[PDB]
Amino acid sequence: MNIFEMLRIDEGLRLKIYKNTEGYYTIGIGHLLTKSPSLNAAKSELDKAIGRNTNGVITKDEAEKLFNQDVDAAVRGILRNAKLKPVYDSLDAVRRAALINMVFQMGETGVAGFTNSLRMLQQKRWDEAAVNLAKSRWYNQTPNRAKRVITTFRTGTWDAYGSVTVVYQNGLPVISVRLPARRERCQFTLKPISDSVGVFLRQLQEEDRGIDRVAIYSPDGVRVAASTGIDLLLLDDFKLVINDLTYHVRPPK
Repeated sequence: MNIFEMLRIDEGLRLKIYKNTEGYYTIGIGHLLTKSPSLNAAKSELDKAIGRNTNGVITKDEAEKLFNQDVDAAVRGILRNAKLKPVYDSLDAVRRAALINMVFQMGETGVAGFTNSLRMLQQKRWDEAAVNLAKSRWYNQTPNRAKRVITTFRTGTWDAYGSVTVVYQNGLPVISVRLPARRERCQFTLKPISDSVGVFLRQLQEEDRGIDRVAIYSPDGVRVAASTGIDLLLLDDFKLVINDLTYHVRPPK
């Protein structure tokens, strides 16, 4: 787990233009296009960012490239900023990623407005920061995200985020999932030919009382049919949604 997997979870993946929860036009993995309320302003901005005529639509490659630029921008924004850099340099990798997340969501300047929180973080005072961050326009606008980001600063662990990975062992695919607020990782061995998506999903549910929703989607956000055999599933990437969160899974081969 790292900054890129973390932001994938927080931000999801969309190949069409959409309104985020603040209601601004966005695409890709959390790429804000404009704060303008015009959809043409937004299509216009997209075309500039990609360097072609998209008609509001991009490819998975274009999303990852853009995402990669935005993260880079966010790190370079921290290093150029005089309030942010000291804090960033004091922090371990996991807490650094929490900060970059914040910068990525609300810019260099919004984040430097958090003078007390930042001081507390520099001073190693993890709960006092957490409590303080928890009282902010940020937390109010996007509380679920903010809680996750705050838990990362509080703890210095990846506990608020989850996981999904796919590995072969004996020629069988093995899927491991660590859920948010869970110490234990859990794994699932499937039979490629005879097992299907729905079988795997029912097992996922069976494993934890805390799961109220599970689904698989293509990267395009189209639901994969439950009856689809696991061998077909693993020919490409897919999105596994578990409660609120989405995990972009990238099987080998």
